[PDB]
Amino acid sequence: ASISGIFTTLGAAEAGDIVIRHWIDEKGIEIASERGVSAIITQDLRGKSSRLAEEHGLPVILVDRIENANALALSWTIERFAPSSRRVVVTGTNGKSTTTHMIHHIIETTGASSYTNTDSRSEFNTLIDPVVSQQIAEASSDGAPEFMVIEVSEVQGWLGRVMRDHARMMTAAIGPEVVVITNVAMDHIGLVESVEDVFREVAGALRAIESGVAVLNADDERVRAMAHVNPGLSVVFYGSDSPVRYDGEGIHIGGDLIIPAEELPFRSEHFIQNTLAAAAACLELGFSPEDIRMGVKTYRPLKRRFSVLMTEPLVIDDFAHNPSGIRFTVRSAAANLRGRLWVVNAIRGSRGEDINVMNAAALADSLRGLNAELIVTSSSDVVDEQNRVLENERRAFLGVLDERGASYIHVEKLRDALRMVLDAAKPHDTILLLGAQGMDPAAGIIDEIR
Repeated sequence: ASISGIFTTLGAAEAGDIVIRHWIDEKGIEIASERGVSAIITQDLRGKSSRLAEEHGLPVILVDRIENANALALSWTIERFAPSSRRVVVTGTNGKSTTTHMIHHIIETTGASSYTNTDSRSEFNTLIDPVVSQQIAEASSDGAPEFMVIEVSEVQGWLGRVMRDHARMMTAAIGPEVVVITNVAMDHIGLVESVEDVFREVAGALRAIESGVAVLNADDERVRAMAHVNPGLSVVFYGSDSPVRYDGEGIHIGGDLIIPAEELPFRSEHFIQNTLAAAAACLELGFSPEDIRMGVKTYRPLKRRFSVLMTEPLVIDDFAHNPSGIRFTVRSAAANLRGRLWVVNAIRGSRGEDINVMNAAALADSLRGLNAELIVTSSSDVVDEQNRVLENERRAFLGVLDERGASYIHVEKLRDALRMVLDAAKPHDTILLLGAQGMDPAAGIIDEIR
């Protein structure tokens, strides 16, 4: 067998490797020939790199769309390195990383081998980079893994130009036996404008395979509607009334109650819903409810997923960046509320006015009827230029809170906002920190303040 001549990114390339890259320039061609790459697959040769590659004797394949090249690179890598592995694809709007990470964990707890592309900062779930197929080759080097758990981004776009049927394309390249759908929610405005745009893209992952099991969410009206998308698939449900379900007693696998409420390591809506999805898929992979019970109790969450940073006052760090996420996180925070709720939310810099208006609206609704104070931050002191809050975005966000009459204060710096909330709060109060990149460095600042 051979473990060389594999598809890699330019940075990870070695002699004989095939670099796949959205675009390449004259400097890229130089680095490539220095490393001895066999060939380069790109969508764009910049300037005079086409003639420089000819001089270096480096073959270059120009493709109409790099996502198609990466999808083919992915199928060939799987057939070449792990064709017998059982694969699971996880897609939806929210909770893909948690569901995928929990399935990977339940399988690894069992003693079985598994590959996963997930991490807290899940950036390698796209067909713009050959990173997943590069990682699959690296994992299969000293033997192929029995299982693969792969998170597939429902919506993707390069140059803001949407890659139609990206989920279908990526799923078909993997060819999983199980496909897990989490939810259909609004996010990535520009790529999608309507909830039907999201529904069509998420449902495409089911059209990607002729046969297998579809693990669908009974608590989402749109995800439940996906049962009649691919009749060749056997459908399994999770959530309410379904075999895998949650209530006061706890998590019920089948007629029995496998995990009682107190045994649960975490209790948030996000954790619980994503755990039922992971459990449902694991039953289809032929795992016992005891293997699942053991996995769940041994589980360690991803960074900023309802992460408890402090006790008295309770400080929770959640990465809610969209409306349904924000609504869910606030409900989970309000559940064990003993005093005032202090919400520090970071405006999504350089993400357009539409997401910021939708989030501002969701924040206002979730907070009405609560003993709560809202501190909105620009985090200008801790963000890079790719996440800078623009004037029009700040005014759009604060406009919604003004129109609605939500009690708020805008604080430009994240460090000023975190100092402000820690002084104002009392031990029985709960501080909920929300956001994406703008709220990422809050855990680190809290350490410097305490």
